[PDB]
Amino acid sequence: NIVALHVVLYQPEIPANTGNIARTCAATNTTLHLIRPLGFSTDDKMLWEFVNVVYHDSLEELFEAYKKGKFFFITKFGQQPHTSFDYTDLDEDYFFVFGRETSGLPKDLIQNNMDRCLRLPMTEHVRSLNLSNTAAILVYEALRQQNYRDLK
Amino acid sequence: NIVALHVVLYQPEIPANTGNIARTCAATNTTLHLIRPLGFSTFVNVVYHDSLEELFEAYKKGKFFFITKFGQQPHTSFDYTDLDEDYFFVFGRETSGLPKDLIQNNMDRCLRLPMTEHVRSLNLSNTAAILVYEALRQQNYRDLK
Ligand SMILES: Nc1ncnc2c1ncn2[C@@H]1O[C@H](CSCC[C@H](N)C(=O)O)[C@@H](O)[C@H]1O
Ligand SMILES: Nc1ncnc2c1ncn2[C@@H]1O[C@H](CSCC[C@H](N)C(=O)O)[C@@H](O)[C@H]1O
Repeated sequence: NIVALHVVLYQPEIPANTGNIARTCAATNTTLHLIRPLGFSTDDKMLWEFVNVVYHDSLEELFEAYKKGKFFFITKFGQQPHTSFDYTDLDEDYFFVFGRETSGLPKDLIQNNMDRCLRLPMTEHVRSLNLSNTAAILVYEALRQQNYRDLK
Repeated sequence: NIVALHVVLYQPEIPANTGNIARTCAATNTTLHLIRPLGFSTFVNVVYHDSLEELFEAYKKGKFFFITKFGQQPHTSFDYTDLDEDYFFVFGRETSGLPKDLIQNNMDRCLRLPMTEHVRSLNLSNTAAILVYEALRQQNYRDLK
């Protein structure tokens, strides 16, 4: 990857989602960060040697380890779509941070960072999209902006 | 008033994939077409068909795109904003893809998601979400919030 992209899963609950996201990360040279506690064990079958997976014990651990990272929070509280920012700077570590399948991201985090919160536009017919689908959309939007460098 | 978008699943195998795709379709006002036989027993506009040929003859005017690793152009290389057109994104089965004859006779409409050499393919539901939201992006998400 020339642009450094990261996907962060806060306390993921369903291993099929994390496995599918790891597949998307391996397909795009994106680093996958898993914030413990997980809803599954790492020997779960539904859940890798070509994907960069990092485990963290807290969001704070991750924020302090990338003091220079550019963080975006994917949440329905966002007031702007995922396509409204540029993800092409070659000197930035970009993070897309996703909440738990049932409960989302910590409310305080969203409230303090509304200007970096991204919403996927949807009808009113559905509460949210599947976590792995949302992550795939975000990653391929950033790759689109880079005209899919180093991919084929 | 709105772009008519359609997602077609050819003989889908895994219910969880079809369920997530139907959720994405309900989220975006996209019509979901399922081509039987399904691998499973059965706000989303879902239409069942007994064959792809039934679908092609029922939309003689439709604009059909086939989503396959054999495509030599990315999904973003076509415009999906014409308000007079029915756009179809057609996806293969999770194990074996689309009928080979279909791909060979339609390579000019065949779309591939760029990936690394590390992975054989993306999850089916993830691929369909990427295609739908690409079309929506091109429209600046008119009708949505
Ligand atoms: N339409 C959307 N806009 C922004 N983020 C979304 C989204 N759909 C799903 N997500 C992401 O997927 C994660 C899990 S879905 C969580 C939704 C849950 N029903 C709730 O009400 O809390 C969310 O935390 C967010 O990161
Ligand atoms: N990287 C990619 N580019 C284009 N289409 C893809 C894709 N990844 C998955 N798909 C779509 O998702 C469907 C299921 S993937 C199934 C293909 C299977 N691995 C095989 O050997 O045939 C495919 O038929 C295709 O429609």
